[PDB]
Amino acid sequence: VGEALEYVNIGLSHFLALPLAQRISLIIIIPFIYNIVWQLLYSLRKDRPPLVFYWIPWVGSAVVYGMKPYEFFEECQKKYGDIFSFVLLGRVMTVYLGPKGHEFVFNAKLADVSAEAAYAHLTTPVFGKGVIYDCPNSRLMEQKKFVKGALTKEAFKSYVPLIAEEVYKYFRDSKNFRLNERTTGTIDVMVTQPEMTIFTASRSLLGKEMRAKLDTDFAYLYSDLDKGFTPINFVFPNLPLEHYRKRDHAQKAISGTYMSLIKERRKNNDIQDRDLIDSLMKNSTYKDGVKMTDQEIANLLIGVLMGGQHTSAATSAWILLHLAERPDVQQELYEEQMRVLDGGKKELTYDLLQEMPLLNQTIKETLRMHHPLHSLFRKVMKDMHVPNTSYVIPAGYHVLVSPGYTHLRDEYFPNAHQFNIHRWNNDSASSYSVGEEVDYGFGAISKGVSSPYLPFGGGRHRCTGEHFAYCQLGVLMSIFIRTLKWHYPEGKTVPPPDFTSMVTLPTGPAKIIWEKRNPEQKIGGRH
Ligand code: HEM
Ligand SMILES: C[C@@H](c1ncncc1F)[C@](O)(Cn1cncn1)c1ccc(F)cc1F
Repeated sequence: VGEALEYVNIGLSHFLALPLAQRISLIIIIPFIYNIVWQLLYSLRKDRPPLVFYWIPWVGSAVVYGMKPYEFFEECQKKYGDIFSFVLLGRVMTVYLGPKGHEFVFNAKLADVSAEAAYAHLTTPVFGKGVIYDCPNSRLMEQKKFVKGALTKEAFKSYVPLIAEEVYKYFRDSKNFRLNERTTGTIDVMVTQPEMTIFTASRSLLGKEMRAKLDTDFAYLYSDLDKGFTPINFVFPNLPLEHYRKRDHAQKAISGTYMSLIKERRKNNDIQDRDLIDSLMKNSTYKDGVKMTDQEIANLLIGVLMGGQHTSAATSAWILLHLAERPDVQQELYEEQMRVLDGGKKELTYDLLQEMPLLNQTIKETLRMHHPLHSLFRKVMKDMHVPNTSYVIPAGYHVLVSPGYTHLRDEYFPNAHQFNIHRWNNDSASSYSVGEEVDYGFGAISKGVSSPYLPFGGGRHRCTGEHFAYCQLGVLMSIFIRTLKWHYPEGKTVPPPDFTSMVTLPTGPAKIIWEKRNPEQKIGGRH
Protein backbone atom coordinates (compact mmCIF):
# COMPACT_ATOMS: atom_id res chain seq x y z
CA VAL A 1 0.00 0.00 0.00
CA GLY A 2 1.92 2.89 -1.41
CA GLU A 3 -1.55 4.05 -2.46
CA ALA A 4 -1.75 5.81 0.92
CA LEU A 5 1.37 7.93 0.40
CA GLU A 6 -0.03 9.12 -2.94
CA TYR A 7 -3.11 10.34 -1.03
CA VAL A 8 -0.83 12.05 1.49
CA ASN A 9 0.47 14.09 -1.46
CA ILE A 10 -3.03 14.57 -2.92
CA GLY A 11 -4.24 15.75 0.49
CA LEU A 12 -1.36 18.22 0.81
CA SER A 13 -2.32 19.49 -2.65
CA HIS A 14 -6.02 19.85 -1.80
CA PHE A 15 -5.07 21.50 1.50
CA LEU A 16 -3.37 24.39 -0.29
CA ALA A 17 -6.52 24.73 -2.44
CA LEU A 18 -8.92 25.63 0.37
CA PRO A 19 -10.79 28.95 0.44
CA LEU A 20 -8.77 31.60 2.25
CA ALA A 21 -11.34 31.77 5.05
CA GLN A 22 -10.87 28.05 5.71
CA ARG A 23 -7.09 28.43 5.32
CA ILE A 24 -6.84 31.12 8.02
CA SER A 25 -9.50 29.35 10.06
CA LEU A 26 -7.25 26.30 9.77
CA ILE A 27 -4.27 28.45 10.75
CA ILE A 28 -5.85 28.96 14.19
CA ILE A 29 -7.65 25.65 14.75
CA ILE A 30 -4.57 23.51 14.09
CA PRO A 31 -2.25 25.13 16.70
CA PHE A 32 -5.01 25.32 19.32
CA ILE A 33 -5.96 21.66 18.92
CA TYR A 34 -2.30 20.67 18.87
CA ASN A 35 -1.71 22.77 22.00
CA ILE A 36 -4.33 20.81 23.96
CA VAL A 37 -3.18 17.47 22.57
CA TRP A 38 0.36 18.31 23.64
CA GLN A 39 -0.57 19.30 27.20
CA LEU A 40 -2.59 16.10 27.70
CA LEU A 41 0.41 14.06 26.54
CA TYR A 42 2.79 16.21 28.62
CA SER A 43 0.64 15.66 31.74
CA LEU A 44 1.67 11.98 31.58
CA ARG A 45 5.39 12.50 32.17
CA LYS A 46 6.67 11.58 35.61
CA ASP A 47 9.94 13.52 35.13
CA ARG A 48 8.24 16.92 34.66
CA PRO A 49 6.43 19.04 37.25
CA PRO A 50 2.73 19.43 36.53
CA LEU A 51 2.02 22.04 33.88
CA VAL A 52 -0.80 24.51 34.50
CA PHE A 53 -3.40 23.99 31.80
CA TYR A 54 -4.06 26.86 29.40
CA TRP A 55 -6.28 27.43 26.35
CA ILE A 56 -4.54 30.12 24.26
CA PRO A 57 -1.15 29.02 22.86
CA TRP A 58 1.93 31.17 23.49
CA VAL A 59 -0.11 33.52 25.73
CA GLY A 60 -0.46 30.79 28.35
CA SER A 61 -1.35 31.79 31.90
CA ALA A 62 0.11 35.29 31.27
CA VAL A 63 -3.02 37.26 32.08
CA VAL A 64 -3.70 35.48 35.36
CA TYR A 65 -0.10 35.43 36.52
CA GLY A 66 0.42 39.05 35.52
CA MET A 67 -2.51 40.61 37.41
CA LYS A 68 -2.82 38.26 40.42
CA PRO A 69 0.47 36.34 40.73
CA TYR A 70 0.11 35.30 44.38
CA GLU A 71 -3.49 34.21 43.82
CA PHE A 72 -2.35 32.22 40.78
CA PHE A 73 0.34 30.55 42.91
CA GLU A 74 -2.03 29.63 45.76
CA GLU A 75 -4.49 28.01 43.31
CA CYS A 76 -1.66 26.14 41.59
CA GLN A 77 -0.19 25.15 44.96
CA LYS A 78 -3.53 23.71 46.12
CA LYS A 79 -3.88 21.67 42.90
CA TYR A 80 -0.30 20.59 42.18
CA GLY A 81 1.85 21.25 45.27
CA ASP A 82 4.96 23.42 45.43
CA ILE A 83 6.54 22.69 42.03
CA PHE A 84 4.58 23.32 38.87
CA SER A 85 5.17 24.89 35.49
CA PHE A 86 3.10 27.32 33.53
CA VAL A 87 3.41 28.78 30.07
CA LEU A 88 3.96 32.54 29.95
CA LEU A 89 4.30 34.68 26.81
CA GLY A 90 6.12 31.88 25.00
CA ARG A 91 8.29 30.77 27.96
CA VAL A 92 7.80 27.82 30.32
CA MET A 93 8.09 28.95 33.95
CA THR A 94 8.78 26.30 36.61
CA VAL A 95 7.71 27.71 39.99
CA TYR A 96 9.15 26.30 43.23
CA LEU A 97 7.28 27.78 46.19
CA GLY A 98 8.46 27.93 49.76
CA PRO A 99 11.86 27.85 51.45
CA LYS A 100 13.03 24.82 49.47
CA GLY A 101 12.26 26.81 46.34
CA HIS A 102 14.35 29.65 47.72
CA GLU A 103 17.13 27.09 48.07
CA PHE A 104 16.56 25.50 44.65
CA VAL A 105 16.74 28.84 42.79
CA PHE A 106 18.74 31.32 44.87
CA ASN A 107 21.51 28.75 45.49
CA ALA A 108 21.45 27.04 42.11
CA LYS A 109 24.90 26.49 40.73
CA LEU A 110 26.18 29.18 38.36
CA ALA A 111 26.32 26.51 35.66
CA ASP A 112 22.66 25.50 35.93
CA VAL A 113 20.90 28.89 35.77
CA SER A 114 21.46 32.35 34.31
CA ALA A 115 19.96 35.54 35.69
CA GLU A 116 21.27 37.69 32.82
CA ALA A 117 19.58 35.47 30.24
CA ALA A 118 16.33 35.98 32.16
CA TYR A 119 16.56 39.69 32.81
CA ALA A 120 18.73 41.30 30.14
CA HIS A 121 15.79 42.12 27.88
CA LEU A 122 14.08 44.01 30.71
CA THR A 123 17.09 46.01 31.94
CA THR A 124 19.61 46.41 29.10
CA PRO A 125 17.30 48.62 26.93
CA VAL A 126 16.81 50.91 29.96
CA PHE A 127 20.19 50.97 31.66
CA GLY A 128 22.51 50.71 28.66
CA LYS A 129 25.06 48.24 27.47
CA GLY A 130 27.89 46.37 29.13
CA VAL A 131 26.69 46.24 32.78
CA ILE A 132 24.46 44.31 35.19
CA TYR A 133 22.84 41.76 32.85
CA ASP A 134 24.51 42.86 29.59
CA CYS A 135 27.73 41.17 30.71
CA PRO A 136 28.87 37.84 32.19
CA ASN A 137 28.16 36.99 35.82
CA SER A 138 31.71 37.61 37.05
CA ARG A 139 31.54 41.17 35.75
CA LEU A 140 28.24 41.60 37.61
CA MET A 141 29.74 40.17 40.83
CA GLU A 142 32.44 42.82 40.64
CA GLN A 143 30.11 45.69 39.73
CA LYS A 144 28.29 44.84 42.98
CA LYS A 145 31.68 44.87 44.72
CA PHE A 146 32.34 48.34 43.32
CA VAL A 147 28.92 49.69 44.40
CA LYS A 148 29.33 48.11 47.86
CA GLY A 149 32.49 50.18 48.23
CA ALA A 150 30.33 53.28 48.52
CA LEU A 151 27.80 51.63 50.85
CA THR A 152 29.88 51.49 54.06
CA LYS A 153 28.86 52.42 57.60
CA GLU A 154 30.94 55.55 57.25
CA ALA A 155 29.17 56.40 54.01
CA PHE A 156 25.79 55.93 55.72
CA LYS A 157 27.02 58.26 58.46
CA SER A 158 27.49 61.02 55.90
CA TYR A 159 24.31 60.15 53.96
CA VAL A 160 21.98 60.53 56.96
CA PRO A 161 22.17 64.36 57.22
CA LEU A 162 22.08 64.62 53.42
CA ILE A 163 18.89 62.50 53.22
CA ALA A 164 17.35 64.34 56.16
CA GLU A 165 17.97 67.76 54.61
CA GLU A 166 16.38 66.55 51.35
CA VAL A 167 13.25 65.43 53.23
CA TYR A 168 12.92 68.78 55.01
CA LYS A 169 13.48 70.66 51.73
CA TYR A 170 10.72 68.55 50.21
CA PHE A 171 8.38 69.32 53.13
CA ARG A 172 9.26 73.01 52.78
CA ASP A 173 9.08 73.45 48.99
CA SER A 174 6.98 70.66 47.46
CA LYS A 175 3.46 71.56 46.38
CA ASN A 176 2.37 68.40 48.21
CA PHE A 177 3.37 69.79 51.62
CA ARG A 178 4.51 73.42 52.09
CA LEU A 179 4.69 73.00 55.86
CA ASN A 180 5.69 76.63 56.28
CA GLU A 181 2.29 77.58 54.83
CA ARG A 182 -0.13 74.69 55.47
CA THR A 183 -0.82 72.68 58.59
CA THR A 184 -2.91 70.03 56.83
CA GLY A 185 -3.19 68.66 53.32
CA THR A 186 -3.90 65.65 51.12
CA ILE A 187 -1.29 63.77 49.09
CA ASP A 188 -1.18 60.85 46.69
CA VAL A 189 1.66 58.71 48.08
CA MET A 190 2.45 57.53 44.53
CA VAL A 191 3.30 61.13 43.67
CA THR A 192 5.19 62.06 46.83
CA GLN A 193 7.21 58.93 47.53
CA PRO A 194 8.67 58.51 44.00
CA GLU A 195 9.77 62.15 44.18
CA MET A 196 11.18 61.92 47.71
CA THR A 197 12.98 58.71 46.81
CA ILE A 198 14.70 60.17 43.74
CA PHE A 199 15.66 63.38 45.60
CA THR A 200 17.17 61.59 48.61
CA ALA A 201 18.86 58.87 46.56
CA SER A 202 20.30 61.37 44.07
CA ARG A 203 21.71 63.68 46.72
CA SER A 204 23.39 60.84 48.64
CA LEU A 205 24.43 58.31 45.98
CA LEU A 206 24.94 60.62 43.00
CA GLY A 207 26.08 63.87 44.64
CA LYS A 208 25.07 67.50 44.75
CA GLU A 209 25.57 68.13 41.00
CA MET A 210 23.24 65.31 40.00
CA ARG A 211 20.76 66.36 42.70
CA ALA A 212 20.79 69.91 41.35
CA LYS A 213 19.85 68.62 37.89
CA LEU A 214 16.51 67.46 39.27
CA ASP A 215 15.47 71.11 39.80
CA THR A 216 15.56 71.62 36.00
CA ASP A 217 13.65 70.30 32.98
CA PHE A 218 16.33 67.60 33.02
CA ALA A 219 14.04 65.83 35.52
CA TYR A 220 11.75 64.96 32.62
CA LEU A 221 14.43 62.64 31.23
CA TYR A 222 14.20 60.59 34.42
CA SER A 223 10.46 60.34 33.87
CA ASP A 224 11.00 59.21 30.27
CA LEU A 225 13.58 56.62 31.29
CA ASP A 226 11.41 55.48 34.18
CA LYS A 227 8.57 54.82 31.72
CA GLY A 228 10.89 52.55 29.70
CA PHE A 229 11.18 50.24 32.72
CA THR A 230 8.18 48.00 31.97
CA PRO A 231 7.43 44.26 31.54
CA ILE A 232 6.52 44.99 27.89
CA ASN A 233 10.29 44.88 27.37
CA PHE A 234 9.96 41.09 27.56
CA VAL A 235 7.85 41.02 24.37
CA PHE A 236 8.61 44.31 22.59
CA PRO A 237 12.02 45.58 23.80
CA ASN A 238 12.35 47.80 20.74
CA LEU A 239 9.48 49.08 18.60
CA PRO A 240 9.77 52.11 16.27
CA LEU A 241 7.44 54.15 18.52
CA GLU A 242 7.69 57.32 20.58
CA HIS A 243 7.78 55.60 23.98
CA TYR A 244 10.90 53.71 22.93
CA ARG A 245 12.70 56.68 21.37
CA LYS A 246 12.04 58.84 24.45
CA ARG A 247 13.45 56.01 26.57
CA ASP A 248 16.59 55.74 24.44
CA HIS A 249 17.00 59.50 24.32
CA ALA A 250 16.74 59.71 28.12
CA GLN A 251 19.25 56.91 28.57
CA LYS A 252 21.71 58.70 26.31
CA ALA A 253 21.06 62.15 27.79
CA ILE A 254 21.18 60.87 31.37
CA SER A 255 24.31 58.76 30.94
CA GLY A 256 25.86 61.71 29.11
CA THR A 257 25.31 63.91 32.17
CA TYR A 258 27.03 61.33 34.37
CA MET A 259 30.02 60.96 32.01
CA SER A 260 30.32 64.76 31.73
CA LEU A 261 30.65 64.98 35.53
CA ILE A 262 33.00 61.97 35.51
CA LYS A 263 35.33 63.38 32.87
CA GLU A 264 35.23 66.85 34.43
CA ARG A 265 36.23 65.37 37.79
CA ARG A 266 39.14 63.46 36.25
CA LYS A 267 40.17 66.46 34.15
CA ASN A 268 40.48 68.47 37.40
CA ASN A 269 41.64 65.42 39.44
CA ASP A 270 38.68 66.29 41.71
CA ILE A 271 38.08 62.76 43.00
CA GLN A 272 37.21 62.60 46.73
CA ASP A 273 34.99 60.15 48.66
CA ARG A 274 31.86 62.24 48.24
CA ASP A 275 29.44 60.01 46.36
CA LEU A 276 29.09 56.81 44.38
CA ILE A 277 30.57 58.56 41.35
CA ASP A 278 33.83 59.35 43.19
CA SER A 279 33.83 55.76 44.41
CA LEU A 280 33.41 54.14 41.01
CA MET A 281 35.99 56.51 39.53
CA LYS A 282 38.51 55.25 42.11
CA ASN A 283 37.47 51.65 41.96
CA SER A 284 36.17 50.02 38.79
CA THR A 285 38.97 47.72 37.68
CA TYR A 286 38.02 44.09 37.29
CA LYS A 287 40.33 41.31 38.49
CA ASP A 288 41.61 40.60 34.98
CA GLY A 289 42.82 44.20 34.67
CA VAL A 290 40.03 45.44 32.41
CA LYS A 291 38.66 48.84 33.43
CA MET A 292 35.02 49.89 33.19
CA THR A 293 34.44 52.63 30.61
CA ASP A 294 32.92 55.94 31.59
CA GLN A 295 29.83 54.74 29.71
CA GLU A 296 29.64 51.48 31.65
CA ILE A 297 30.12 53.40 34.91
CA ALA A 298 27.24 55.69 33.92
CA ASN A 299 24.98 52.77 32.93
CA LEU A 300 25.72 51.04 36.22
CA LEU A 301 24.64 54.22 38.01
CA ILE A 302 21.37 54.29 36.06
CA GLY A 303 20.56 50.66 36.76
CA VAL A 304 21.42 50.79 40.44
CA LEU A 305 19.55 54.06 40.97
CA MET A 306 16.58 52.90 38.92
CA GLY A 307 16.21 49.59 40.72
CA GLY A 308 16.59 51.28 44.09
CA GLN A 309 14.10 53.95 42.98
CA HIS A 310 11.25 51.51 42.40
CA THR A 311 11.74 49.18 45.39
CA SER A 312 12.29 51.96 47.91
CA ALA A 313 9.52 54.26 46.62
CA ALA A 314 7.09 51.35 46.65
CA THR A 315 8.12 50.44 50.20
CA SER A 316 7.76 53.95 51.67
CA ALA A 317 4.44 54.28 49.86
CA TRP A 318 3.31 51.12 51.63
CA ILE A 319 4.65 52.22 55.04
CA LEU A 320 2.64 55.45 54.85
CA LEU A 321 -0.43 53.57 53.68
CA HIS A 322 -0.33 51.00 56.48
CA LEU A 323 0.34 53.66 59.12
CA ALA A 324 -2.54 55.84 57.87
CA GLU A 325 -5.00 53.34 59.40
CA ARG A 326 -2.75 52.55 62.36
CA PRO A 327 -2.65 55.61 64.61
CA ASP A 328 -1.46 53.27 67.37
CA VAL A 329 1.71 52.36 65.44
CA GLN A 330 2.37 56.04 64.58
CA GLN A 331 2.06 56.83 68.30
CA GLU A 332 4.35 53.91 69.15
CA LEU A 333 6.95 55.04 66.60
CA TYR A 334 6.65 58.66 67.75
CA GLU A 335 7.46 57.67 71.36
CA GLU A 336 10.59 55.86 70.20
CA GLN A 337 11.65 59.02 68.33
CA MET A 338 11.15 61.06 71.51
CA ARG A 339 13.14 58.60 73.57
CA VAL A 340 16.05 57.97 71.18
CA LEU A 341 16.48 61.61 70.10
CA ASP A 342 16.03 63.22 73.56
CA GLY A 343 12.68 64.79 72.73
CA GLY A 344 13.91 65.90 69.32
CA LYS A 345 16.91 67.78 70.73
CA LYS A 346 19.41 65.26 69.35
CA GLU A 347 20.13 65.25 65.64
CA LEU A 348 19.40 62.04 63.78
CA THR A 349 22.60 60.09 63.14
CA TYR A 350 23.23 56.74 61.53
CA ASP A 351 24.20 55.43 64.96
CA LEU A 352 20.91 56.62 66.48
CA LEU A 353 19.00 55.04 63.57
CA GLN A 354 20.25 51.65 64.74
CA GLU A 355 18.79 52.33 68.20
CA MET A 356 15.24 52.62 66.76
CA PRO A 357 14.10 48.98 66.52
CA LEU A 358 10.37 49.74 66.18
CA LEU A 359 10.98 51.98 63.15
CA ASN A 360 13.15 49.25 61.67
CA GLN A 361 10.52 46.60 62.40
CA THR A 362 7.97 48.76 60.56
CA ILE A 363 10.17 48.68 57.42
CA LYS A 364 10.76 44.98 58.04
CA GLU A 365 7.05 44.17 58.34
CA THR A 366 6.19 46.27 55.28
CA LEU A 367 8.74 44.31 53.27
CA ARG A 368 6.98 41.18 54.52
CA MET A 369 3.46 42.12 53.51
CA HIS A 370 4.53 44.08 50.42
CA HIS A 371 7.69 42.62 48.92
CA PRO A 372 8.36 44.97 45.96
CA LEU A 373 9.30 42.09 43.62
CA HIS A 374 6.73 39.31 43.40
CA SER A 375 8.93 37.16 41.10
CA LEU A 376 12.63 36.51 40.59
CA PHE A 377 13.65 34.34 37.62
CA ARG A 378 16.54 32.51 36.05
CA LYS A 379 16.85 30.75 32.72
CA VAL A 380 17.78 27.08 33.11
CA MET A 381 21.04 26.38 31.27
CA LYS A 382 21.50 22.66 32.04
CA ASP A 383 18.87 20.12 33.00
CA MET A 384 18.26 20.17 36.75
CA HIS A 385 16.99 17.34 38.89
CA VAL A 386 14.64 18.48 41.62
CA PRO A 387 16.10 16.65 44.65
CA ASN A 388 13.92 14.09 46.44
CA THR A 389 11.63 14.13 43.41
CA SER A 390 11.43 12.53 40.01
CA TYR A 391 11.29 16.03 38.48
CA VAL A 392 13.80 17.24 35.92
CA ILE A 393 13.77 20.89 34.81
CA PRO A 394 15.29 20.85 31.31
CA ALA A 395 17.61 23.50 29.92
CA GLY A 396 15.69 26.30 28.24
CA TYR A 397 13.07 26.38 30.96
CA HIS A 398 12.92 29.18 33.51
CA VAL A 399 12.87 28.79 37.26
CA LEU A 400 10.74 31.29 39.17
CA VAL A 401 11.09 31.96 42.90
CA SER A 402 8.79 34.12 45.04
CA PRO A 403 9.78 34.87 48.63
CA GLY A 404 7.02 37.51 48.65
CA TYR A 405 4.50 34.67 48.35
CA THR A 406 6.04 32.88 51.36
CA HIS A 407 5.96 36.15 53.31
CA LEU A 408 2.16 35.90 53.01
CA ARG A 409 1.79 32.29 54.29
CA ASP A 410 0.23 31.77 57.73
CA GLU A 411 2.39 28.66 58.22
CA TYR A 412 5.49 30.87 58.39
CA PHE A 413 4.00 34.21 59.46
CA PRO A 414 1.00 33.70 61.74
CA ASN A 415 -1.81 35.95 60.50
CA ALA A 416 0.26 36.76 57.47
CA HIS A 417 -2.19 39.37 56.15
CA GLN A 418 -2.31 41.36 59.38
CA PHE A 419 0.24 44.17 59.68
CA ASN A 420 2.07 43.71 63.01
CA ILE A 421 5.52 45.20 63.57
CA HIS A 422 5.63 43.38 66.87
CA ARG A 423 5.92 40.01 65.15
CA TRP A 424 9.55 41.18 64.84
CA ASN A 425 10.27 42.15 68.46
CA ASN A 426 13.55 40.61 69.53
CA ASP A 427 14.51 40.50 65.82
CA SER A 428 14.63 43.92 64.10
CA ALA A 429 17.62 43.17 61.83
CA SER A 430 17.09 43.93 58.14
CA SER A 431 17.81 40.22 57.47
CA TYR A 432 20.16 37.67 59.01
CA SER A 433 22.89 35.23 57.99
CA VAL A 434 22.00 32.67 60.62
CA GLY A 435 25.05 30.44 60.18
CA GLU A 436 27.75 29.89 57.55
CA GLU A 437 28.75 32.40 54.87
CA VAL A 438 30.17 32.45 51.32
CA ASP A 439 31.69 35.10 49.04
CA TYR A 440 30.76 35.28 45.34
CA GLY A 441 32.86 38.34 44.54
CA PHE A 442 31.21 41.13 46.52
CA GLY A 443 31.47 40.06 50.16
CA ALA A 444 30.46 37.29 52.53
CA ILE A 445 26.75 36.45 52.55
CA SER A 446 24.69 33.69 54.15
CA LYS A 447 25.41 30.30 52.63
CA GLY A 448 21.85 29.11 53.23
CA VAL A 449 18.85 30.81 51.68
CA SER A 450 16.18 28.72 53.37
CA SER A 451 14.78 31.53 55.51
CA PRO A 452 11.04 32.05 54.89
CA TYR A 453 11.81 35.79 55.08
CA LEU A 454 13.96 36.73 52.10
CA PRO A 455 13.12 40.32 51.14
CA PHE A 456 16.60 40.89 49.68
CA GLY A 457 17.08 37.54 47.96
CA GLY A 458 20.04 35.33 48.61
CA GLY A 459 22.97 33.70 46.89
CA ARG A 460 25.09 35.32 44.20
CA HIS A 461 22.31 37.68 43.10
CA ARG A 462 21.36 38.93 46.59
CA CYS A 463 20.59 42.63 46.99
CA THR A 464 23.52 44.92 47.70
CA GLY A 465 21.30 47.91 48.50
CA GLU A 466 19.70 46.52 51.67
CA HIS A 467 21.55 48.78 54.12
CA PHE A 468 21.15 51.82 51.91
CA ALA A 469 17.42 51.12 51.63
CA TYR A 470 17.06 50.84 55.43
CA CYS A 471 19.16 53.96 55.93
CA GLN A 472 17.08 55.93 53.45
CA LEU A 473 13.70 54.54 54.45
CA GLY A 474 14.76 55.00 58.07
CA VAL A 475 15.64 58.69 57.82
CA LEU A 476 12.55 59.45 55.75
CA MET A 477 10.19 57.68 58.14
CA SER A 478 11.90 59.06 61.25
CA ILE A 479 11.26 62.57 59.90
CA PHE A 480 7.71 61.83 58.68
CA ILE A 481 6.85 60.46 62.13
CA ARG A 482 8.34 63.37 64.11
CA THR A 483 6.78 65.97 61.75
CA LEU A 484 3.33 64.70 60.68
CA LYS A 485 0.33 62.65 61.76
CA TRP A 486 -1.63 61.21 58.86
CA HIS A 487 -4.82 59.27 58.08
CA TYR A 488 -7.20 58.22 55.32
CA PRO A 489 -10.11 60.22 53.93
CA GLU A 490 -13.42 58.90 55.25
CA GLY A 491 -14.17 55.36 54.13
CA LYS A 492 -10.75 54.77 52.48
CA THR A 493 -8.29 52.06 53.51
CA VAL A 494 -5.13 50.26 52.36
CA PRO A 495 -5.45 49.85 48.59
CA PRO A 496 -4.81 46.42 47.07
CA PRO A 497 -1.52 45.88 45.25
CA ASP A 498 -1.03 46.38 41.54
CA PHE A 499 1.32 43.64 40.31
CA THR A 500 1.39 44.45 36.59
CA SER A 501 4.34 46.82 36.89
CA MET A 502 6.18 43.74 38.30
CA VAL A 503 6.91 46.14 41.16
CA THR A 504 4.16 45.74 43.74
CA LEU A 505 2.70 49.24 43.88
CA PRO A 506 -0.43 50.46 45.65
CA THR A 507 -3.41 50.87 43.37
CA GLY A 508 -4.12 54.56 42.89
CA PRO A 509 -4.89 57.05 43.69
CA ALA A 510 -3.58 56.14 47.15
CA LYS A 511 -4.29 59.30 49.10
CA ILE A 512 -3.64 60.14 52.73
CA ILE A 513 -4.39 63.28 54.73
CA TRP A 514 -1.47 64.76 56.67
CA GLU A 515 -1.27 67.39 59.36
CA LYS A 516 1.61 68.93 61.25
CA ARG A 517 2.30 67.73 64.76
CA ASN A 518 3.50 71.27 65.49
CA PRO A 519 1.48 73.67 63.26
CA GLU A 520 3.93 76.43 64.21
CA GLN A 521 7.14 74.59 63.27
CA LYS A 522 9.03 76.29 60.46
CA ILE A 523 11.65 74.77 58.17
CA GLY A 524 14.52 77.21 57.74
CA GLY A 525 16.62 78.05 54.70
CA ARG A 526 15.81 79.68 51.37
CA HIS A 527 12.96 79.13 48.91
C1 HEM B 1 13.27 48.00 49.64
C2 HEM B 1 14.41 47.98 48.97
C3 HEM B 1 14.89 46.75 48.17
C4 HEM B 1 14.45 45.47 48.11
C5 HEM B 1 13.27 44.78 48.83
C6 HEM B 1 15.32 44.79 47.17
C7 HEM B 1 15.25 43.47 46.79
C8 HEM B 1 16.16 42.80 45.99
C9 HEM B 1 16.11 41.39 45.65
C10 HEM B 1 15.01 40.42 46.14
C11 HEM B 1 17.16 41.11 44.85
C12 HEM B 1 17.52 39.73 44.23
C13 HEM B 1 17.20 39.75 42.74
C14 HEM B 1 17.24 38.35 42.15
O1 HEM B 1 17.64 37.38 42.86
O2 HEM B 1 16.85 38.17 40.97
C15 HEM B 1 17.92 42.33 44.67
C16 HEM B 1 19.07 42.47 43.92
C17 HEM B 1 19.79 43.63 43.78
N1 HEM B 1 19.41 44.88 44.23
FE1 HEM B 1 17.85 45.26 45.55
N2 HEM B 1 16.27 45.69 46.71
C18 HEM B 1 16.03 46.90 47.31
C19 HEM B 1 16.74 48.05 47.16
C20 HEM B 1 17.90 48.17 46.41
C21 HEM B 1 18.70 49.37 46.34
C22 HEM B 1 18.34 50.65 47.12
C23 HEM B 1 19.72 49.13 45.50
C24 HEM B 1 20.88 50.06 45.11
C25 HEM B 1 21.24 51.05 45.94
C26 HEM B 1 19.61 47.75 45.05
C27 HEM B 1 20.45 47.11 44.16
C28 HEM B 1 20.41 45.77 43.90
C29 HEM B 1 21.45 45.03 43.20
C30 HEM B 1 22.74 45.69 42.67
C31 HEM B 1 21.09 43.74 43.13
C32 HEM B 1 21.87 42.56 42.51
C33 HEM B 1 21.14 41.92 41.34
C34 HEM B 1 21.93 40.76 40.77
O3 HEM B 1 22.91 40.30 41.41
O4 HEM B 1 21.57 40.28 39.66
N3 HEM B 1 18.47 47.19 45.61
N4 HEM B 1 17.28 43.35 45.39
C1 LIG C 1 15.90 43.11 37.54
C2 LIG C 1 15.05 43.91 38.54
C3 LIG C 1 13.72 43.23 38.81
N1 LIG C 1 12.64 44.01 38.74
C4 LIG C 1 11.46 43.42 38.99
N2 LIG C 1 11.24 42.15 39.30
C5 LIG C 1 12.33 41.39 39.38
C6 LIG C 1 13.59 41.90 39.16
F1 LIG C 1 14.67 41.10 39.26
C7 LIG C 1 15.80 44.19 39.85
O1 LIG C 1 16.08 43.00 40.59
C8 LIG C 1 14.89 45.07 40.72
N3 LIG C 1 15.60 45.50 41.91
C9 LIG C 1 16.09 44.79 42.92
N4 LIG C 1 16.64 45.61 43.79
C10 LIG C 1 16.46 46.83 43.26
N5 LIG C 1 15.85 46.83 42.10
C11 LIG C 1 17.10 44.97 39.68
C12 LIG C 1 18.27 44.49 40.26
C13 LIG C 1 19.47 45.18 40.13
C14 LIG C 1 19.47 46.35 39.42
F2 LIG C 1 20.65 47.01 39.30
C15 LIG C 1 18.36 46.89 38.85
C16 LIG C 1 17.20 46.17 39.01
F3 LIG C 1 16.09 46.71 38.45
